[PDB]
Amino acid sequence: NSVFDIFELTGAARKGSGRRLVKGPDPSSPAFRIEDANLIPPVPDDKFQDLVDAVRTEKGFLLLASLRQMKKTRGTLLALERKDHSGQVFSVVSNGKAGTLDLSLTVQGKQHVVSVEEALLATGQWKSITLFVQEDRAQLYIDCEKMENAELDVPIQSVFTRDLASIARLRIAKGGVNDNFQGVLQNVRFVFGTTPEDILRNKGCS
Repeated sequence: NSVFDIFELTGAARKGSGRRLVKGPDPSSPAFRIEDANLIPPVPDDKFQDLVDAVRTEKGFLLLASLRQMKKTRGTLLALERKDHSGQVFSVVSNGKAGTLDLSLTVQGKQHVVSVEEALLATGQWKSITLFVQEDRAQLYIDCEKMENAELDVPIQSVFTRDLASIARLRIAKGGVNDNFQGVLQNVRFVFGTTPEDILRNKGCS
């Protein structure tokens, strides 16, 4: 219940499906070059419910991800899309045009969007992020340094409702505009019962 690797949960490593297996900074884990995010299978409802339960309990989460994004592009890292295809209830977008990490939350009929500034992740090079969300607070760590904070207009658990798995599904690298992720992703994971400090220390940071 501590680690939820999204690519592993979707089964995005099966042979022939919306992505291409490549190498990443982590020599022991598979990396995925996005070819067509639309074709990447959604996280099964049962596994997504486990995630929802974890977020509910911790009143937030710790999201880790390594990315090599195309310059000047808006790329959705992940999103909670409504099963009825009317939109997304939540999304994390690496906005290479604004040089920000955008967090969108739709708490019924209302789309609130907040940008985490000074976060240019869209550089043809590999970057690692640690996003810590607790209540209505967001703290972003890029690599072993840089902390940029932002506050949401509503608490994170307000999105992660009890039976969210019944109306939405978790998609990786897929957007609502034409914000599909362009580039390579690796180790996109939700981690619980741990802190960012605790985790910056376990990657060699200081």
